[PDB]
Amino acid sequence: LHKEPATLIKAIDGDTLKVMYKGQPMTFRLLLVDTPETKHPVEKYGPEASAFTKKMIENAKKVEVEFDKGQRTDKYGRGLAYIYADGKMVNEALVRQGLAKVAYVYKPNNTHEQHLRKSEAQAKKEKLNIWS
Ligand SMILES: Cc1cn([C@H]2C[C@H](OP(=O)(O)O)[C@@H](COP(=O)(O)O)O2)c(=O)[nH]c1=O
Ligand SMILES: [Ca+2]
Repeated sequence: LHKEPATLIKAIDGDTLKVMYKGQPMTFRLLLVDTPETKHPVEKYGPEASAFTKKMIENAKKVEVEFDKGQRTDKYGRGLAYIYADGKMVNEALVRQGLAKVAYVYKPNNTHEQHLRKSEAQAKKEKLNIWS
């Protein structure tokens, strides 16, 4: 896998962003995580997860997207990636805070699954947010 540059257009919620990627606006969805819903007919921690992702990616110097080994988009046309803000993966950061659960684990896009599950296990042991 490799990291590619991208530019934040707008953070939508905890796990969905609008991104300029190779000069075209796209919606991206974070791989392997699910932040609580705030859109579809508002789940506890959804507003917190949205604020965490917004802050983390808006305040970044450099944003990168890293596709996994399989599909690069979902059925809604969204890019599927690990997204990094100054080198720190947002998908892991949310999980480590108990603001996302590991979810939507679709092979072969599971390269960072064990890494994320280890962060989730710590967030659970620490009783953080969703796990409180
Ligand atoms: C994260 C992810 C979500 N999805 C789909 C599964 C879910 O479809 P359905 O909506 O049909 O259930 C939806 C969950 O995304 P959200 O959590 O943004 O709603 O996005 C993928 O197909 N691939 C992925 O890797
Ligand atoms: Ca979600």
